[PDB]
Amino acid sequence: GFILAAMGSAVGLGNIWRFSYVTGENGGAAFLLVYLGFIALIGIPIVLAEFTIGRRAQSDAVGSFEKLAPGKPWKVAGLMGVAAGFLILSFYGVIAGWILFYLFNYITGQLWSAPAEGFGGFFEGFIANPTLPLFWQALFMIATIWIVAIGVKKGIERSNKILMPLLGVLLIALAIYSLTLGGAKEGLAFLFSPDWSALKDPGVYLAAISQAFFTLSLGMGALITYGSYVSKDSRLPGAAVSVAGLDTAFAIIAGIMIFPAVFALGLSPSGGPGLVFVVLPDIFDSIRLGPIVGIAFFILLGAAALSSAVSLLEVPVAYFMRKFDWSRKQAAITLGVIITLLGIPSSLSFGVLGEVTIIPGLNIFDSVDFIASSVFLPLGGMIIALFIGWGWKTSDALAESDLTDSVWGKLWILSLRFIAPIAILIVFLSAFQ
Ligand SMILES: CCCCCCC/C=C\CCCCCC(=O)OC[C@@H](O)CO
Ligand SMILES: CCCCCCC/C=C\CCCCCC(=O)OC[C@@H](O)CO
Ligand SMILES: CCCCCCC/C=C\CCCCCC(=O)OC[C@H](O)CO
Ligand SMILES: N[C@@H](Cc1c[nH]c2ccccc12)C(=O)O
Ligand code: NA
Ligand code: NA
Repeated sequence: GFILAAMGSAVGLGNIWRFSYVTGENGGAAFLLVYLGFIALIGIPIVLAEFTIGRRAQSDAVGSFEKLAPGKPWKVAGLMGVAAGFLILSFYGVIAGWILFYLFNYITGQLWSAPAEGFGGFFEGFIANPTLPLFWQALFMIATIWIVAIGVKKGIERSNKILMPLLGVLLIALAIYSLTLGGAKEGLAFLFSPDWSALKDPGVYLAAISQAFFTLSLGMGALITYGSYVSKDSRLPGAAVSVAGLDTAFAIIAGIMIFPAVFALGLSPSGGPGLVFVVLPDIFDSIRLGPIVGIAFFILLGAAALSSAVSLLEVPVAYFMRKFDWSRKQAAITLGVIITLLGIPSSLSFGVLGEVTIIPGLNIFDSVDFIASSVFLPLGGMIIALFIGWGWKTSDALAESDLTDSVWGKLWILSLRFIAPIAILIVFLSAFQ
């Protein structure tokens, strides 16, 4: 039921866009290994943790901590999630803006054939433009603010009820097609033959733990909100697995679509954020009716991004209504404008503001992404796990998580109580050296 809504949030640009350029510049299979290891040992338990919290509390993220734990400082994760909601959405609307621009050019037929400067140069010229991405960012943000304020979200999960299975099938089709382009052995080995020297590098673990929290909509309390509006019929840990498995499925299939085509096109896997925006247009170009494939793919991906951005904007909006007694439309608009303003310099980091560094060695886009995804999400996720692991009580924890008198229940508690917090902790200390 409402578990589909959680998948609507989980599956988005993190599965196709982010997963690609993070996996690419981090070795590939070695990264993927750690990534898959984190979803299992850290991801799924914490996803189940957020479901458990919301379902008992029957409230929003930050409100859940106060109801379950009045006055206790456990709510610092919820507050940290609010800040992450601002940061992540700020640049998320920028990448989603890129999708709408690419959608437009397939509608006008400008991307049907390769431009004079090539698809790479086309994307370069677009993001180097100071004001052209800003329009499409605003256009996407306005649509997000619109849906959140009006509260019309059944336009959204009737969408991910049809459009998301369509996205999955399309990706499966494109993944198979990409393997025929002549870079299959190079692509699969990159993705599934681990380089053990990369496991020497602590930064790989931090990138994997970041992608894990990002792709699962985890660490900021977005899933806590979904869990509150889940009836008690529903076995939560099956939901947590199904959510994690489906999202993992979307990402891995996307990798099989991208990287074989990357080596086929003779591109670098460490290309950057615009990797997919260079590969896909040429794949579609190799297809005779590829413009139609292109139009369909960016309509579907845009839908997935929209349903994820609504999920993102909801976290600060729901908070500001609980704390400052704002109306839904007021909160959505005000925060919407602020977040969009916050996204402008981030979008300019691909152009005239490329020289600016905030985090040492990282531009504005990478800095915001770092602070939100590599710091806030796993730190907040740690606190959430610690909350159930130590702050809760096993009897209540297992009761809500539908894992009473089970071996999985003890295994789940063990994850949240030690294995997950220590793993995130170890990654932190090793990375910050
Ligand atoms: C809703 C029904 C199923 C979905 C659509 C069915 C098509 C799925 C996969 C088709 C992939 C075709 C790949 C093979 C191919 O055409 O190779 C051509 C070759 O010349 C290109 O290098
Ligand atoms: C009922 C249909 C719904 C619309 C869904 C979107 C359509 C997806 C793909 C359109 C047709 C693709 C055909 C493949 C193709 O043109 O390959 C030919 C070329 O590569 C070889 O000569
Ligand atoms: C109907 C969408 C409204 C978007 C405009 C909101 C203004 C605030 C921030 C976005 C700034 C971008 C507007 C300028 C613009 O149209 O650029 C177009 C391209 O540069 C065309 O070459
Ligand atoms: N999971 C989504 C992005 C997302 C939506 N809500 C979130 C909350 C927290 C972290 C990430 C998200 C994606 O992969 O595209
Ligand atoms: Na995802
Ligand atoms: Na989505």
